[PDB]
Amino acid sequence: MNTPEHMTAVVQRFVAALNAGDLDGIVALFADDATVENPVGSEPRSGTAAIREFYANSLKLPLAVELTQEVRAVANEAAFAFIVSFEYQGRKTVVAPIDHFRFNGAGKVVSMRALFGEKNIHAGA
Amino acid sequence: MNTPEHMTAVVQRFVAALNAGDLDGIVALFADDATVENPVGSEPRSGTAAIREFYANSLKLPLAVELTQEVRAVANEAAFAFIVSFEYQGRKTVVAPIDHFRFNGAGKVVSMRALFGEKNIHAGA
Ligand SMILES: C[C@]12CCC(=O)C[C@@H]1CC[C@@H]1[C@@H]2CC[C@]2(C)C(=O)CC[C@@H]12
Ligand SMILES: C[C@]12CCC(=O)C[C@@H]1CC[C@@H]1[C@@H]2CC[C@]2(C)C(=O)CC[C@@H]12
Repeated sequence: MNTPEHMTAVVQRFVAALNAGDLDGIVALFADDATVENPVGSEPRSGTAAIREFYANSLKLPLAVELTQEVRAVANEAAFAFIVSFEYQGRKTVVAPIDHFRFNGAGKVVSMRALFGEKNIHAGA
Repeated sequence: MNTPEHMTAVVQRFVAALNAGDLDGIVALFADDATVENPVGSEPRSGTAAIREFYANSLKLPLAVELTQEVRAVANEAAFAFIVSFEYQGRKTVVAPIDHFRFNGAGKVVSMRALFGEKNIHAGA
């Protein structure tokens, strides 16, 4: 039974896993046949193997992930605003996406879509 | 093609029209066969008539709407975080949803979903 409380807690665990670089933890929130579309408009990754690979590469560089507003959750779906910060070669970048999660009856994430464009990628600091 | 500037402009136009109670201004942004699902999980409403009725009913109370973060836009889709404030049943209320728009080739919104739950509805008694 997908309660808003459960979906919201999952978003929190997702953000926490990214910050800790806990790959297994992240993957554990997704269903076996879950799909990840990053960014929106690209071919979705499908399956545990593909999802694990995506997050492995996405975590090569240490990330500071933070929820910037309250989580929106209703009818087996949740959306959240946040930022992802990292640095390379003394250059700071802050990406500000809006993620959309769809959950199944078992409470696992069956679909994730990260919506953000170049204007949401802020270089400099 | 849907440029990030166009999708962002439409979102801004949407928020402005709501603030001004400009019913025609709002409906003009939608395709004649567009769908509105507000809130997410409810029965989708489609077609100009249904969409106009939804907004007319919504506008029966003065609405104070404002974007709270940068608009996210990429691949014919946009998502934004905002607040809708109004006084109802003797209580100042602030609703904080995250909306998602899908655009067609003519730059019209063909699908919109407003994701917000009871925990995103803040009534001040
Ligand atoms: C691709 C991007 C955003 C673009 C970029 O420069 C790299 C960064 C890596 C981490 C990604 C993020 C998009 C949102 C993702 C997909 C999450 O929600 C968790 C990992 C996040
Ligand atoms: C239904 C609700 C939220 C709940 C309520 O009591 C009234 C208010 C009316 C305006 C609606 C808003 C939900 C989000 C909507 C649908 C928008 O994105 C523009 C009009 C907005």
